[PDB]
This record gives sequence, structure tokens and C-alpha cells, in this order.
Amino acid sequence: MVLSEGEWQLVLHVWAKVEADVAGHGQDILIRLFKSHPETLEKFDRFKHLKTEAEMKASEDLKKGGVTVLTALGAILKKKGHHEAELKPLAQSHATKHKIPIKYLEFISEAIIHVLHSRHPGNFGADAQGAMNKALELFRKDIAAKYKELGYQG
Ligand code: HEM
Repeated sequence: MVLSEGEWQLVLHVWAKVEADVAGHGQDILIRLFKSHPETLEKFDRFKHLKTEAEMKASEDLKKGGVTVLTALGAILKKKGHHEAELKPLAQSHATKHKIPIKYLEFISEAIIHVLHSRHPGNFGADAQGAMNKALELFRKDIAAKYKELGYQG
């Protein structure tokens, strides 16, 4: 699929606000995921034991994981669809080391969209959420295609 430059601009505009606090947004996103979809927590051998939202908030390991996720994702969006080199190593570790089903990527997408909506109401109106949703659906699509070539899912 293809995003127009205007949709890309919508996406990189909100993203620039995210980047004012990568660590905070990363915590919010992971916690939102793990609360909504507890089964995802189990994939994280280093976080698996955390029982409550308060423990999550206090974990320096979870905060570090969030920055990683967002830092990686940010590098992809900034490519505006020309993200083939970037997707390859991510698709390989997520399919063959971590074994992350596509379904779980949909879940974190929903969590990203939830947090932007709460923290940036002004820069995340309907048009901007439609564009981020498209950007994330592109990402998921391309990653699903890579999984299949690598021998996972599909
Ligand atoms: C926006 C989507 C995501 C991005 C950009 C992302 C990116 C990354 C990055 C850059 C790493 C470190 C290097 C590597 O192993 O590839 C990583 C590690 C990891 N990711 Fe993801 N990830 C995403 C989604 C997920 C989801 C949804 C899960 C599980 C439900 C997950 C589970 C893991 C695990 C288990 C590791 C290893 C953590 C540790 O033990 O160091 N990832 N991810």
C-alpha cells in the first residue's frame, strides 16, 4: 500500500511530540499493552514476573525496552515506506528468536494509538489517527511478508 506525503506529514508531526519524551511514552505503551493483553507479557522473560501496574512503572528494564521499541519504530516511520533494510533484522529476531505472532503486533499498534490519543489530543485528531493507523498497517503488512519468507506464520 502507499501513504501520500500529507499522511506521512501527519504521522511525523505527532511522532515529533512523542520524541520529546521517548522513555515516558515507551512505558505508557508497554503498560497499556500488558494490561489490555496480559498474554503478551509472557513473551518477555525479563519482565514476565511483574504483577501490577505499579511494579511495571518502577521497572527500569521495562522502561529500557520501551525506548528500544520506540527508537526502532521511529527509525522506520522516518523512512516513509522505504524501510526494507530496517525491517529485515527486526523480522528475523521477532519471527525466529522471540516468536511474536502478527496478532501481537496488532495489539501493540492499538496500544500506540491509544496512548497518542490520550497524550496528544490536539495533534491526534481523526485525520492524524487514520494516517498513523495506515503507517502501522503498512509496517505490519511488510513484516508479515517478511515472516513468510523466513518460514514463520504464513
Ligand atoms: C512496534 C513493534 C515492535 C518493535 C519496533 C520492536 C523492536 C524491538 C527491538 C529493536 C528489539 C531489540 C533487538 C531485537 O531482538 O530485535 C526487540 C526485542 C524484543 N521484542 Fe520487540 N518490537 C516490537 C514488537 C514486539 C512485541 C509486540 C513483542 C511481544 C509481545 C516483542 C517482544 C520482544 C522481545 C521478547 C524482545 C527481547 C527483549 C529482551 O529480552 O531483550 N516485540 N524488539
